[PDB]
Amino acid sequence: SAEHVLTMLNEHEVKFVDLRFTDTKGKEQHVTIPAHQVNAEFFEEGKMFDGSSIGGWKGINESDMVLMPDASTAVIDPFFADSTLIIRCDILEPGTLQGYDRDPRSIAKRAEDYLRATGIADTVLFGPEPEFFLFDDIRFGASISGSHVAIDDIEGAWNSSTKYEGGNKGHRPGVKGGYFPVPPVDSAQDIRSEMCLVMEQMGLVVEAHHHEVATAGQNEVATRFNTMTKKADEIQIYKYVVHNVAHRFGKTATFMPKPMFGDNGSGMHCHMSLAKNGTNLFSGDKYAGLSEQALYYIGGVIKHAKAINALANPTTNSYKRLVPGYEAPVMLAYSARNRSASIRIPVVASPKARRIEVRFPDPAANPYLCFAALLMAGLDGIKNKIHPGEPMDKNLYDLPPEEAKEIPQVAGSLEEALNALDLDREFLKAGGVFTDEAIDAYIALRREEDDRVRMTPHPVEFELYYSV
Amino acid sequence: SAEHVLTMLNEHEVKFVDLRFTDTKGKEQHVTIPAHQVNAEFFEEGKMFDGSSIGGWKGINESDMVLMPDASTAVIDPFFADSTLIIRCDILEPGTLQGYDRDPRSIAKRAEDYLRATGIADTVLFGPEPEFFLFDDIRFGASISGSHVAIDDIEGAWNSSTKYEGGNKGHRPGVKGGYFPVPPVDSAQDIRSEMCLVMEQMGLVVEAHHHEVATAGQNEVATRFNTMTKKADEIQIYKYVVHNVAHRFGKTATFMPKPMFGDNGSGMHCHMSLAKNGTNLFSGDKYAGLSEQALYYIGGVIKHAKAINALANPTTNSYKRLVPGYEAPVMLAYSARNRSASIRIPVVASPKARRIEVRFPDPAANPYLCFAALLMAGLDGIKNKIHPGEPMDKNLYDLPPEEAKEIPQVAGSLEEALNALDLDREFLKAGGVFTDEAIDAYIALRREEDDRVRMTPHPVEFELYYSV
Amino acid sequence: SAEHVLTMLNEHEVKFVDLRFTDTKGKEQHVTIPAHQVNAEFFEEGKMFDGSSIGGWKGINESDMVLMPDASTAVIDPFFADSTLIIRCDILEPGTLQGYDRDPRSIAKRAEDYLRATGIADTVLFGPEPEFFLFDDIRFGASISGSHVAIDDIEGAWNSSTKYEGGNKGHRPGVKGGYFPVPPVDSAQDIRSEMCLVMEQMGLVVEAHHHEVATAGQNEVATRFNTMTKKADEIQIYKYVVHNVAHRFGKTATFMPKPMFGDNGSGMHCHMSLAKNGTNLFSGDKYAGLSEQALYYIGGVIKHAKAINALANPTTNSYKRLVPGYEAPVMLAYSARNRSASIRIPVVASPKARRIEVRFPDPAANPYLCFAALLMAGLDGIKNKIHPGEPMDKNLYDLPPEEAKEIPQVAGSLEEALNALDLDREFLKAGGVFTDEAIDAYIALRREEDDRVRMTPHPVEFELYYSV
Ligand SMILES: Nc1ncnc2c1ncn2[C@@H]1O[C@H](COP(=O)(O)OP(=O)(O)O)[C@@H](O)[C@H]1O
Ligand SMILES: Nc1ncnc2c1ncn2[C@@H]1O[C@H](COP(=O)(O)OP(=O)(O)O)[C@@H](O)[C@H]1O
Ligand SMILES: Nc1ncnc2c1ncn2[C@@H]1O[C@H](COP(=O)(O)OP(=O)(O)O)[C@@H](O)[C@H]1O
Ligand SMILES: [Mn+2]
Ligand SMILES: [Mn+2]
Ligand SMILES: [Mn+2]
Ligand SMILES: [Mn+2]
Ligand SMILES: [Mn+2]
Ligand SMILES: [Mn+2]
Repeated sequence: SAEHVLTMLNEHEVKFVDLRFTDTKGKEQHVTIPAHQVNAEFFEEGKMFDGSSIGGWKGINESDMVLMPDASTAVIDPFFADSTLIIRCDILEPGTLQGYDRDPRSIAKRAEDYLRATGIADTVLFGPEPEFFLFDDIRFGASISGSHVAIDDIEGAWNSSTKYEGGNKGHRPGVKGGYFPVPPVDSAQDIRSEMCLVMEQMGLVVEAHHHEVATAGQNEVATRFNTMTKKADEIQIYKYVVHNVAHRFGKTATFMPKPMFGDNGSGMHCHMSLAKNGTNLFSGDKYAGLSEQALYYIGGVIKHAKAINALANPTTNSYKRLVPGYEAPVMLAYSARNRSASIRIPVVASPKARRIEVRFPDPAANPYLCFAALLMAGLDGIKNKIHPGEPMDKNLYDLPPEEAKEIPQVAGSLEEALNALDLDREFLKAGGVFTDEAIDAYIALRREEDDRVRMTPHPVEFELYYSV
Repeated sequence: SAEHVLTMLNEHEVKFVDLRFTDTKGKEQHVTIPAHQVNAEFFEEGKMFDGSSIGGWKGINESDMVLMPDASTAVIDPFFADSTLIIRCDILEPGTLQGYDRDPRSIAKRAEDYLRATGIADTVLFGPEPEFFLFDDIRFGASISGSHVAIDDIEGAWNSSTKYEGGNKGHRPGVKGGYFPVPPVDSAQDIRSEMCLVMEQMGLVVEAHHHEVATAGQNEVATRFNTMTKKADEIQIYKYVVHNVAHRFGKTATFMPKPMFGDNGSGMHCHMSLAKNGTNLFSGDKYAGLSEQALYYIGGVIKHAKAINALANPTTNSYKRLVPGYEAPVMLAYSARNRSASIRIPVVASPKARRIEVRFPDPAANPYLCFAALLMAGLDGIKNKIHPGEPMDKNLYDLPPEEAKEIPQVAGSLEEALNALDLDREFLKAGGVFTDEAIDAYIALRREEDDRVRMTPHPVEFELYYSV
Repeated sequence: SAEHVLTMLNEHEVKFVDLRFTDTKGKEQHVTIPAHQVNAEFFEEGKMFDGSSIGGWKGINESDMVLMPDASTAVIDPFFADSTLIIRCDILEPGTLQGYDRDPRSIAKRAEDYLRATGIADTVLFGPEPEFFLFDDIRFGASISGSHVAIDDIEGAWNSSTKYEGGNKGHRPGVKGGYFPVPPVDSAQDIRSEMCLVMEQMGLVVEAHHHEVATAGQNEVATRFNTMTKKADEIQIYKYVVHNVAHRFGKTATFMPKPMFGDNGSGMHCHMSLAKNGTNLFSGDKYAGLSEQALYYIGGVIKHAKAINALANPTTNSYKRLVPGYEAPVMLAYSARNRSASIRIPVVASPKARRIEVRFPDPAANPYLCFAALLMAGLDGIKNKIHPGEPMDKNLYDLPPEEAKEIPQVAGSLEEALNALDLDREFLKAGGVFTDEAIDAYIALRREEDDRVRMTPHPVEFELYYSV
């Protein structure tokens, strides 16, 4: 409703409207217009902007594109000083007003459409669990003469020896020791709740909040699932709230997957399930309460895992979390117990809540593209009745080590994932959801990133080879 | 209305009246008088002041001149502590009360007059888009033993490694990475809006605001077009608001065109169109919805580009933005897509909004003189039916590089532009708008500036030649 | 003599041989081999080295080239710790052993050959007067956030206020006040003499040494002329001695033409004359004791001045010395008095010493290429009997200012000079001395340098336009 919006403008005495959207990498972008620029036209024809400015979008000749406000997304910004209303927008091709091939939100919408079209189900449910870190100081750089990164937080175990102005009060979570010590060891209760309250003021529904495993401020706010595209929207808002509440509290938050070697990384498990006319298409008589549809879905995810990685773990850093470790969600298998398996099956009573949990995604992932790729892989698993095989209930990557334990695994590097995405792109092009151009552009953006890391000497290389 | 003014004095309990005007370089100037000095005389005969004090104005013998308040410009100053009313003034020759040959506002008015006189149209529309930078620290100097410039801002990418008192919160726009990351990466939302609110309190109409491309605080406030002279007035107010809101927020703003090598410069694109009795003389059946009048106008701009440069890019620094780069608006051509072309043709639906966008101007330009020169070149393009030739839809300055790609280009240095202005002055003298004396004086002011830069050793020269 | 060399090896118990050569920019380069690697082969076939490593030389496919030792140049290095013999080398094309088109020494030799060939004379005489600066501290840099240059020397007038550890002894040359105050005002007597003694130990013949005009260590060592190519060799040695004696004394020397705005730059006047069978072809009955041949030579130099500039003033910095100043050697004219004229005619008694002094060259110039271009221009002046016109005995660039005083002048910027060289290249290609490829390569090297300076914001631009 465009009318609901015009009343929210008066009800909150809005002075500005902040138009938001996401780029290919997954980063929320914005531009602001005075409330008085919002008229009838605005909703039917949107506003014009330069495409060539966003990475991986229009090139030299076709710059101009359309910002189409989605009136359903209207929500007040809780941080800006002057009353302002946020309105998420889709990026449409001018004239045709179609929906840009490279617009991640359009792509996600297309994927929800294709779901309904195949008639396999009418709605997809996503419940991602993004984790994050809260620090006090983050410093880094790289130039010809070197490079570095320094992290600091009042909770960091390393500060047990630090001299502080008013004395070191020393109650800190040790390495891997953040799972639930009550305050003062946990220094983020008040902040986690503000994040919750604010998230809810912005339309999210919070289920829980807690400190995570790592020392130095790993935390998590769990929110209720929602339909795929609305959830990706929620992820963006979620990140926004986290980033800004942290900033307001004198901290700095990051959704990087592995900021520290030696302690937990941050993951973004994704719970999924399908539905039609209110019934859960994933409940059944098969394994752990699953439908055979769920199993085909799983099979799809497993078949296209490496390609999904390119979207669910889009950073070189992502692979520093996905390493032969014990709890590393790297084994392409399912189970209701074995937490070595990248696909957990939650054991729950109500068949209405039956679903699967794909564990390898990380918060760096573009909501839209990550969720979409997960769906398309699932659908292709169904359409082609791809059987999962049997569930792994044994053990992870280490011992096993019997048959060299070379069972399925997620990509081991970004390049590998990008290459998989290159080759295994058909399941994504299905229904015209992902175009080759979009995929090739995405890959090019990430290869440029992959190159920086591959080409820049690493501090550890000096430790290992300076005296060679 | 001089009566409207006398009521604004009582309504706002004004204690002072701040008389404003612009010098040849384009810098707003002012002098203040107590409100009680405002009487009937004031409006009909103005106030006297020393001409010899402003650069490039009256010399040794004819110092005294007149400040003529323009009652239509009355607006309250939003920063001064004591209630004060701003009134823009024109500079008139004493006795004759004509309008000083060297007064940029008089010159701009003369140009609007000449437009109506030729009967080509009755009003000119200007929609400039000045960009600017917001820093925290700016230091520079030059003496016999050296020189330097140091820029600093909390957003500067270089500060990713800086130690801060309360910790580095590190969410900064990388180089060329300022186009729209939401806060906290974008640290200027609150300030851009205050600038908007204040601009509107001062009569401007804001269309949008956003962070620009460069790291370290490049920003932009887009305002609605207006008739030529009123828009130049708006530019002055615009700059004033930007400069002062920044100052009040603990920042410092600059409209310099290229403060940093390696990242975006700041430009001031100028959208233009002509009109008569409410109809847009630029809409037609020709290319991209244009009238043949628009094309002649374009031809004029292209013919006199180098001379216009002397007013639209009046600083040596201006040419550090206009360099063989990809997006450099340096190719003297038009197109609706090719953003290599210094003249873009906005593709819009309503023929009421058809216009041209001359991209090479920068914010250092004198509003008045820059806009005027753009007009006069356009008119001369019409009067002499100067055809544009065909639109460039190929590519920019690099590859092309086929036929050495020596097509039209803007001046490559200030001196070159000044020289062009010298030789190609006829189109400006038309209608007696620009006098030779005015032009020669302007050129002399800028040559003195050009000399400082040409004569002072450049830091890079040491890098390049110290070991020669 | 290759035998004289083999005896110098034993006489001085040489452990190494330092092979030297010059690149296109004019910078001496070197590589060292143990004395035991010097055999008969060495002299007849030289040693192989990678061409692609030097700027502006061989490209992707034809890397390898020959270093041909010139046994006449053997001289002991006075600084190296272990006894080492320096041997200048020419760069020859492999197999053909011809002489690389781009080798500046080969080019200079070719030019001396062509002189003898035309039969105009059998030897060219060059007496350059390079000036230089001696500092204590030189700091500079340029990055995205700024740039700077800081000069410091115990003689700098600015240090009259500096606090020193053992007290400020304050006897310093004021600005433009360095011409001859005896010590202690002149702090470089001992160092200038060491430079002299060492220069002579290396084969140069010193005529005088003295402090120059500028504060902060401008100095000069005057050496006796010699035949063109041998003199360019001497220039290289000269610079080497200056640079290294300075280094050994705790100073740092520079041959940059204008390190400071506000005080003298450093020039390299070039005295020239031609000869055949021991007689001075420049003495005659014409003006000031000149032959008509000398006048044609002058005419040549004047005709091709702008192109010569590209070699005699090859840096952007060069043009900060050649600016409308009083003593600026920028007026393309001759005279025996008017020191406004870039060509002075020394008034001397013995007709054996009659010659011309071209004043605009600076020490940044490549010896070889600068001298060669001067010759070729002179010869073309002769071959085509280019008359000089009449001598200027009036005044310089300022008042005059009568007829706007637009008489001949040297290039006003590097680009202009490079462009002149581009267009006016025929006189250089004469005799196959300079090839188009060589010229185009040189121009490309310098344009890259010109670009750095044109594109990088200048500190003064902030002073002039930050508040725009
Ligand atoms: N179909 C579904 N029915 C019920 N809950 C679902 C469904 N699909 C996803 N979910 C999500 O399960 C997630 C919540 O619980 P959480 O305590 O964070 O689990 P875990 O211990 O695996 O991190 C939420 O995102 C929840 O909304
Ligand atoms: N004749 C005209 N009709 C409509 N708009 C015009 C006209 N002449 C100029 N304009 C100006 O176009 C400019 C605004 O839009 P903007 O989003 O900043 O474009 P761009 O993407 O080229 O920077 C304003 O200055 C607008 O008022
Ligand atoms: N043909 C020539 N006969 C005599 N001296 C010559 C000849 N050609 C060049 N010279 C040079 O004149 C220069 C020296 O004198 P100098 O005192 O430095 O003069 P100035 O006052 O012009 O700087 C030397 O380089 C000297 O050898
Ligand atoms: Mn968790
Ligand atoms: Mn989980
Ligand atoms: Mn802009
Ligand atoms: Mn624009
Ligand atoms: Mn001298
Ligand atoms: Mn001299």
